[PDB]
Amino acid sequence: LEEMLTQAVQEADIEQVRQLLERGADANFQEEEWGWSPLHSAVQMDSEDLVALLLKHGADPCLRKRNGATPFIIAGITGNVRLLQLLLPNVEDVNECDVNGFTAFMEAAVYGRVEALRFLYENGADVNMHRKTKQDQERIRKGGATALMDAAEKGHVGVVTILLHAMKAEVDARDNMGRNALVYALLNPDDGKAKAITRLLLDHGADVNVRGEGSKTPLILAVERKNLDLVQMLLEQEQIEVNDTDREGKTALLLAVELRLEEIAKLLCHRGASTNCGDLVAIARRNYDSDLVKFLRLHPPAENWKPQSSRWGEALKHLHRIWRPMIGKLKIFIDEEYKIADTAEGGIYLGLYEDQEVAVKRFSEGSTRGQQEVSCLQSSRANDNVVTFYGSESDGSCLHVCLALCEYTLQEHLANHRGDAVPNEEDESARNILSSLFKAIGELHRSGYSHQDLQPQNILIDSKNGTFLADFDKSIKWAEDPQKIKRDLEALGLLVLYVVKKGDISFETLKNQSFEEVIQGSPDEETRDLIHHLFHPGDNVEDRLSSLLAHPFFWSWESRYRTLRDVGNESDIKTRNQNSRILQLLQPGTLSTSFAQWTTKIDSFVMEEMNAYNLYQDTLGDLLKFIRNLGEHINEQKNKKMKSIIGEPSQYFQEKFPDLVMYVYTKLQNTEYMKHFPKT
Amino acid sequence: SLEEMLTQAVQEADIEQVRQLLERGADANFQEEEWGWSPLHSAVQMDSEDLVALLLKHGADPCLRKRNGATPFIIAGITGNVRLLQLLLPNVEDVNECDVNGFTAFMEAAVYGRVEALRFLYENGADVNMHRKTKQDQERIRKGGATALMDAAEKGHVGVVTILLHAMKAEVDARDNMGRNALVYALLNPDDGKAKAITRLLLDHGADVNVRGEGSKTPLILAVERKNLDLVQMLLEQEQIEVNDTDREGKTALLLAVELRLEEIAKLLCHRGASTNCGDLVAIARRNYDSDLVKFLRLHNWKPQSSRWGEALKHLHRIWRPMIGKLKIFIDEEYKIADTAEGGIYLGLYEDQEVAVKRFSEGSTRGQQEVSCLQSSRANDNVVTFYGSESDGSCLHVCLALCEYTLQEHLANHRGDAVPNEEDESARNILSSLFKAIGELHRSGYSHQDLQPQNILIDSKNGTFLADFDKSIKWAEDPQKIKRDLEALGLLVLYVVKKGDISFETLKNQSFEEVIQGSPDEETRDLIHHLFHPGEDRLSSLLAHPFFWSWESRYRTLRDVGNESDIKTRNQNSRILQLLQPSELSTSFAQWTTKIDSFVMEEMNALYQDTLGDLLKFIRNLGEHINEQKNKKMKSIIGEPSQYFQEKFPDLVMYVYTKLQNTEYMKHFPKT
Ligand SMILES: Nc1ncnc2c1ncn2[C@@H]1O[C@H](COP(=O)(O)O[C@@H]2[C@H](O)[C@@H](COP(=O)(O)O[C@@H]3[C@H](O)[C@@H](COP(=O)(O)O)O[C@H]3n3cnc4c(N)ncnc43)O[C@H]2n2cnc3c(N)ncnc32)[C@@H](O)[C@H]1O
Ligand SMILES: Nc1ncnc2c1ncn2[C@@H]1O[C@H](COP(=O)(O)O[C@@H]2[C@H](O)[C@@H](COP(=O)(O)O[C@@H]3[C@H](O)[C@@H](COP(=O)(O)O)O[C@H]3n3cnc4c(N)ncnc43)O[C@H]2n2cnc3c(N)ncnc32)[C@@H](O)[C@H]1O
Ligand SMILES: CCCCOC(=O)c1ccc(O)cc1
Ligand SMILES: CCCCOC(=O)c1ccc(O)cc1
Repeated sequence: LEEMLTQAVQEADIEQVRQLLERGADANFQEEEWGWSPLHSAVQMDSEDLVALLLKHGADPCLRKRNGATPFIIAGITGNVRLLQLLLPNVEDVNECDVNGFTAFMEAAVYGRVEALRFLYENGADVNMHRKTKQDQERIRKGGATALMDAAEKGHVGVVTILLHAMKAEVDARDNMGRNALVYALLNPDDGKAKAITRLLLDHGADVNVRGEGSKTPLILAVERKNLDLVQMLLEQEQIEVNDTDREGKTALLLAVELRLEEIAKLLCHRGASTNCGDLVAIARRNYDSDLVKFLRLHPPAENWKPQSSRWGEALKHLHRIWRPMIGKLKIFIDEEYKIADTAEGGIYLGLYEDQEVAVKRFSEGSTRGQQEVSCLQSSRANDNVVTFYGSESDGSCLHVCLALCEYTLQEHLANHRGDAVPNEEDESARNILSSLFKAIGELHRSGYSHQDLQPQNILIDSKNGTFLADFDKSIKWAEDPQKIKRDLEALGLLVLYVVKKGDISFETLKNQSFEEVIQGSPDEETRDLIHHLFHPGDNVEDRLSSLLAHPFFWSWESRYRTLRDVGNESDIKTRNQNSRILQLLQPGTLSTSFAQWTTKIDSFVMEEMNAYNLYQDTLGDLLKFIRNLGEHINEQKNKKMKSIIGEPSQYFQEKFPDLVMYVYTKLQNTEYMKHFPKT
Repeated sequence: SLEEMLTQAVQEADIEQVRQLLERGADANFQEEEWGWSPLHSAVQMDSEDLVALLLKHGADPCLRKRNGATPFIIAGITGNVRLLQLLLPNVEDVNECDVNGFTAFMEAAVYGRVEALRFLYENGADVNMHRKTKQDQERIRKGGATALMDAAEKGHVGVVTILLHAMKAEVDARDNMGRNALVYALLNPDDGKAKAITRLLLDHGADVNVRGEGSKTPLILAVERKNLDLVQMLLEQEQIEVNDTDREGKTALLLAVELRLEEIAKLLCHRGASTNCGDLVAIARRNYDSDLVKFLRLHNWKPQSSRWGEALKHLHRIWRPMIGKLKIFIDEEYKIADTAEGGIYLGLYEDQEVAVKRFSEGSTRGQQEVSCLQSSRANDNVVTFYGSESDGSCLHVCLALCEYTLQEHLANHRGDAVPNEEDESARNILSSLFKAIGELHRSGYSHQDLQPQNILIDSKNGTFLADFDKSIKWAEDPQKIKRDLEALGLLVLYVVKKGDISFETLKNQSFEEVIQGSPDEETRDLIHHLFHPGEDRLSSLLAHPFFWSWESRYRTLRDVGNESDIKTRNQNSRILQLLQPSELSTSFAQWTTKIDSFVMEEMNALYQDTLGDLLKFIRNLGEHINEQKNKKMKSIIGEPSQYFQEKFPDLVMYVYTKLQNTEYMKHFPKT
């Protein structure tokens, strides 16, 4: 309303800029997003009188914006030379600069403003001055460039010629990296202008063995340019070092052959390039360049690269060996030897991404499934049980998403390890796989995605038994539809049974069972109870996966036995105090379980020495008291024939009483006696 | 050895030696099994009339395929020599035979600009209008499908384009499986002159100019992005071009015309009805310093996930800046998070994701191996996640996961959450994460070389991460420097147990004996001792040290040992009792019976003396009975039993652990 009123200095309606400071407006007010003044914005705009009128009323031409720039320094851009006259007698130093080191003179140069450049020249502008930025852009070797180097790279060949001859400029000045004006010139895409500037620079003495980005020489920048005349112009100078290399060990001539440039290559041999830094007749061969193989005849490397994968090892050693073009950071070969699996689109192949072994999922460049795989992958880099995502690269027609390379599918993994477990033993491996999937899906959901198609083909296991989620091309952002989360939790129900039964029941058999059949298929009570909570997670999913990680399904056998004994040691169970708080949680009001008359179901010998004191009753309390008492003494020397008949006590009590830990868990679940549960 | 010198003789163009070793029996159809090359293949590729004619005479058939499936006939389209093409034509069933990717002889005459071969194949039935038919793993990706014309277009072969459309039936507006016609192919040739000519021929034959391609670009949008005034003019001469069509990003031809600072392209796109409201365009000429374009336009929500850096990133998303590859960054103190030796650390947006950006000089040795180490750590869950690098030619930007706090800040922010002699569970969680992270780094072949609380990061969910790998080394080259990491870790163990109260530089200035005396407990001293005196993947095994045992777990282990039969029956020749009896210095629990509260000991004797065996039996017995009502005034004087026995006998857990460490009685340690 107030100072925003002289938005009118932008409308260039000067009667509204005249009048509305007539009522009072701070011509030096600076909007502080970027610090522009009316007097700044007038010179960028180039107006005789919008400038003169603000000058007319005390607006100072040296106030700086965020960039650090003056109305003088930006007046070097517009190139208007008595806009510079109207504010020349108001400038302390004609070589004032902005925060990045730019003087009025240096910016007449980058914008080709020739009349501006000579007016500032004979009023004391330093043509040779290097740019002085802040120290955080100096400890990375920026700054130090001259006016000459930006007249160079921007192609102002008119502005360049005047600097070397009329203005004394320093041709072989370097910037803080070491580049001279020369390398700036050969980064200009304009072929004509790049040719003219470099001939002007060279004949005044630019060092032609400087280096630039990539450690390339000027000659290597000419070759990668595919430009015949710069290669010959540069070699016309007889101190050129032909066999110099970039950071990657390639000489100019090696690239000359690689990129199928016959005559470019022919002159660098004719001028002393090395015929021995690589296999150069092999490269011209595979480039179908008959005339260049022909001439290269008339005038090896041992190999370490270890793949980390064992299954894919020998296929990836081979792909390291063969020559392939790069698709970005990615080396790939569509061939059946490197094929991992078939997709609806493109399949998945092996790969080398920045020399790391990867799996490559190939999508068509437009495909919706691809864009949906990538976004979800991008929200999951913090999810430790999602396959690591290295990055995408597209060849303009086909998108390659590159992922951490794994060894086996969950289904393959369960097959290869079906025989490692004694029939009569604890399945720790099932708990590990399934707990990783709970976390993986839990984190996926907190990140706002639902997978929508989990099944053992999408679950990956790597060289060290980690399990990973993969294949997110059917995923959805679930915020717009929060009840769709429930399909991930039914699939998890199916997978809990899939893994507990060790792969014996195919996943597709399960996908055709009703919920109630799969529950009956559960082998034990912990498992049936867990699956139930995955099929009925509530209109209240929230984060039901995290709490289930505390289910007794995930308790070891030692932990289960420990909890049963620790409850059994509470004071009121040993004294059989039925009005206690613990006994009223476990057995209030009067059956129907596997441990009613539990005294009946343990063998009569073991029952008799436990009555080395009335006696034990058909109480759940007394059965926990029992477990505690035998727990503390099963190993003592008087009781070796007890120990022999019980077997391992944890297994004994669980298989004789299948529902017991689930019952105790259920009764103590949200009570102080939770403290006896194992740590989660 | 017989067929191997036939091959190098055919590459040596030694035709008298190829004569000799063919009559001596060399299989002229032998194929090397890496790529499927035959002598007759190498003969056509090499362009030699005489090697070819000689092999043909000896049964070498032009139907053998290499790995790609290409025959010497198809390779003869590449060589372009038209008298090798005569000598193998009457030996091929089908002049449009193709390799696995769909390439015919005609089609390779087009990509290699071989006009004389191109018209020889045309007058023997070569199909000019054929699209490329590949295999299903290049087929379900809508790849392929290009014509001879689309290839001659992209390659700028101005001679071959004229003959296909005029002399040879070519179809100007044929599409490939992606939908591109020859037009978009033409406007990818970098040569401005040749791209200009191909475009005028395609246009005059009826090429549809409302194709879209790669990037959802229209031909007009690639004419602007090429910055070719004369190419934009040819396309607009046709009056059904859809000017106000846009690419995948909603950016229009004129929007791009203003952004990339070219006046005359913009002036001619307004005069033909481009939309002056597809963006705010006079602000764009404003920001690009063109006064002549401001003159002419006179005539006409995103949520960050970070909390500390939230409002700074809302601002950086708002403002305009150029991209360095995938990286949006602005160097200003408002976005500075921390300072490095070189370049500092800033916020950034990488493919519109939050990152911290470490800036190095493009040549720097340190920047280079922050990255080398970062790439070997993608599997390491406790190293900061690494997104990728981007260079602007002067300065390498490595972009990493953004975290909330340094360890030192995190210990400050939670310093008051703690009761004074609380069990410090959080110290165990931080430090075990650090053990896992440094353990994983070492297995990957790197040593950090400068661990310090400023390099340890804490994210929105109390996870800890290692960062700053610019002093790191591959440790093969000097395996004795890993010791620098394990000492830093010893220092960090004390630093975290002291809750941040002792500064890291103070610890770096203490000697080893001062750091040991500064440790508050026996578990902590022993752990630091082993980090300073280790033996190759020791970090994983130390995670089983009682330092990482909770207080209940330590009390549990003592009770479980205390319940062993020979400890309760005091059989001194048993195995357990003989491990527990070394020799050793004096401990706080020799004469442990004296050091208890005198009331408590008397009800426990319903013959305790000062063996370690008996004190574990003591632990075991009081463990199982301390909570019965008969012992309520005993329970009041001990308090919590784990704390009592640890505080009366500070060395007990460590002593038992040492005695049982590599024995069967390991079974009583908590599961780690
Ligand atoms: N009247 C106005 N009112 C209100 N707002 C306005 C007004 N006018 C413009 N705006 C808004 O301000 C925003 C930025 O304002 P600004 O132009 O003053 O500052 C730019 C940038 O912020 C600020 C820092 O930009 P950066 O982060 O990219 O940093 C730049 C680069 O990283 C480094 C290059 O040097 P080196 O390492 O190569 O040696 O220095 C900067 N730089 C490069 N060329 C420069 C140049 N000719 N002149 C000045 N600085 C240059 O400098 C301005 N700028 C950037 N490139 C420029 C270039 N080629 N030519 C002229 N100025 C340039 C604009 O976006 C716009 O929204
Ligand atoms: N005399 C010899 N003796 C022994 N070994 C030899 C000999 N000569 C060369 N070698 C070694 O053979 C190895 C593979 O070279 P090759 O020519 O046999 O097989 C190539 C590649 O492997 C194999 C697959 O390569 P690619 O996966 O990159 O797949 C390429 C592309 O993505 C796909 C479809 O392209 P498009 O339809 O989307 O346009 O086909 C390939 N292709 C592209 N241009 C082609 C063209 N003109 N003609 C035929 N195929 C072309 O096909 C050969 N090839 C590729 N590009 C070629 C091209 N422009 N011109 C000619 N042949 C090409 C070489 O590396 C070399 O080591
Ligand atoms: C059975 C071995 C499969 C290897 O496949 C992969 O590594 C892989 C990675 C990510 C995917 O989305 C699919 C497969
Ligand atoms: C206190 C929060 C710091 C956030 O900094 C980072 O995320 C970061 C990441 C990698 C580094 O090397 C430095 C900082």
